[PDB]
Amino acid sequence: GVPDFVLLNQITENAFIENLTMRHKSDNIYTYIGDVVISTNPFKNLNIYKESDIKAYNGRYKYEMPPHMYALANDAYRSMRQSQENQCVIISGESGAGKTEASKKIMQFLTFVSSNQSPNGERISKMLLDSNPLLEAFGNAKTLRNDNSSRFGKYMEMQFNAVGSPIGGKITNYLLEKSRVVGRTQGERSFHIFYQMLKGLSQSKLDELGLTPNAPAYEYLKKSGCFDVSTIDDSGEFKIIVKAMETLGLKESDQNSIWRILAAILHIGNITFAEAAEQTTVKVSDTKSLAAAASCLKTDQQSLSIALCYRSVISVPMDCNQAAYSRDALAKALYERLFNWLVSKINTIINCTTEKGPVIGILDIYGFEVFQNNSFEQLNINFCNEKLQQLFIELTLKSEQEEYVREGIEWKNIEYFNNKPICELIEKKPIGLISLLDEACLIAKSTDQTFLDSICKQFEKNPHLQSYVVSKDRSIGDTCFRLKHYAGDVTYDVRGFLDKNKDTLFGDLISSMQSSSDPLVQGLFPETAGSQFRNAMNALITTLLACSPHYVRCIKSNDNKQAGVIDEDRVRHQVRYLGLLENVRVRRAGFAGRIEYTRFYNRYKMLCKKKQATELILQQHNIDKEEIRMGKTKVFIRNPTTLFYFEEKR
Ligand SMILES: Nc1ncnc2c1ncn2[C@@H]1O[C@H](COP(=O)(O)OP(=O)(O)O)[C@@H](O)[C@H]1O
Ligand code: VO4
Ligand SMILES: [Mg+2]
Repeated sequence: GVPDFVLLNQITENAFIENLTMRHKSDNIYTYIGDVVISTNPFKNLNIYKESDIKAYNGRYKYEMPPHMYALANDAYRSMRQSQENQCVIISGESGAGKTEASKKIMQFLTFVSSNQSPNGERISKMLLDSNPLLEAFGNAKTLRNDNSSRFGKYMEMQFNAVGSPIGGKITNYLLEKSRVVGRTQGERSFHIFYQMLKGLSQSKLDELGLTPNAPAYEYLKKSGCFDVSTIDDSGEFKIIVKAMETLGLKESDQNSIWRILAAILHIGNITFAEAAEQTTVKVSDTKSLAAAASCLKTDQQSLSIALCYRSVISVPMDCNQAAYSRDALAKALYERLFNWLVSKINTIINCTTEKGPVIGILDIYGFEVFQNNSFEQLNINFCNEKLQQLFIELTLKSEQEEYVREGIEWKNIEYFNNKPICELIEKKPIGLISLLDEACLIAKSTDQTFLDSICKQFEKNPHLQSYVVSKDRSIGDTCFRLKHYAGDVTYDVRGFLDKNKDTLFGDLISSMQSSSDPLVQGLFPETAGSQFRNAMNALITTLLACSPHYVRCIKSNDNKQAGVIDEDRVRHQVRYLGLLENVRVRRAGFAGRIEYTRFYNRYKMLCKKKQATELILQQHNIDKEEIRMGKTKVFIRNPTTLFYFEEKR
């Protein structure tokens, strides 16, 4: 087809899709838009990620070779080495577009050209890489959109020294979908590790844990009714994780310490409750499970039981519902903590505190998703994709253009459709979705329903937000509300939004765990999830705006994981809401590089005959000014080549 869309004959959305479909059908996943990498999920292995390929793109310039993920990594690395500044790769795409795999191809590259033979160098490399399979086991799950699906945001920072060697790395994780442990969409599956452990551990360790090799045997796992995935090999996979556990310094001592907690969560899920017609209170039925759970958690079986059936020196009995609620709340707290622990545990072996040096961050977040029923989790994941989208725009389209005028470079303002910072605004500060939901949590009387009314009244005079009430549209359920995201409309069900945002665990349950003798358990137990995630995101965004950007934009080829197939409409939608066309457009009318003035002077003199300098150097080198415009403080050079010229002459 045609690499880099700026070279499209006729710059039109249709042309764009035609070119993209053409490439994809012939296994040409990658295409450029000038430094930006556009990739289309192949849904099958393409033998193009071999070390030889790594060697092929290493050092080379973007034009010397076919568009490839590596060219981006190579630029990021070289730039870091050169300017000695921090780089960051922001990868975007819906769920299943292929962000997780791309972020790994990027590391593979860096963690290789970066080392050499240096066994020490490639040693830590081995560690940074093994961290992926490890976290993937506890943070990924098979949703309906993706068999792998990352259920947590991740920002991986590659640490190098001035010389350019891998010295370490630190991982930053974002709000995990812990609710997936106790309940999920039928057809879907819980976190991998659970299934893999059940088919990986020896019948010995299994019995010591009170477990039976069979997912159906457990409540939490049985619910969604799905225990296998043609795509995944649980048994064989578990062996990999365990290797990784050791490569990261988690001997069979730690491994077992972890296994217990997972086994405990599994047992907790089988605890049933009965009407304790004795006073009336509620009591545990499937006692043996309650025994096994307390057995693994290494705590007093009784204290536990009492924590599940009463509140708090005064103990108020609770119904079969509040009991089941607390049961699930406990399981969720355990996993969330265990996961957060696991990352810091890794960060301990990987994060270099000694040396200080340049860093290359890689962003891998949960992509935009829409299901039959969307709840609190989806709102956050999507909100997070909204922010990321807002960032691309602020950089890639708004920023670049806004300069062209500010410098005074005759510019035909190319209007990038939706600016979308309005979908953020509708959910961050005073009088915003999560801010209302937050403040509504304070009023001990309000309920999910009363909250919906706030939103519906406070807004709906504001686009992006609809409801059956105001916009008399039956599509919106009676307990739901429509949100017009940048990537399409989504309908959230307010049910459970309060207790989800409250995110509370009663002291009785906490104390019942602290009372554990297992060093790990008690280790796990030594401001609304919403407002908190809101901070994490704003923090993340300010840090990404402190590095040199490199963009990768993944496009989901189709919703059936079909290799070599394009979903015309579906892909056309993405291409549109992403603003890729308004990119090729800008890239055209615009100029390749806009090198500042004083930076040209104190750099390109030798070529020159002995902002005044700027001009002189060009005139004495002949270059159609229809290729360069003089700015108030920066110079502009339309095409790449007419810039390679000067630089290839040094
Ligand atoms: N480059 C690729 N080569 C082979 N399979 C791929 C590639 N990119 C994505 N996939 C397939 O798509 C699935 C989903 O990709 P993934 O990276 O997990 O998406 P995301 O991170 O955006 O949810 C993968 O686990 C894999 O089966
Ligand atoms: O399914 V993915 O976009 O990792 O979330
Ligand atoms: Mg993923």
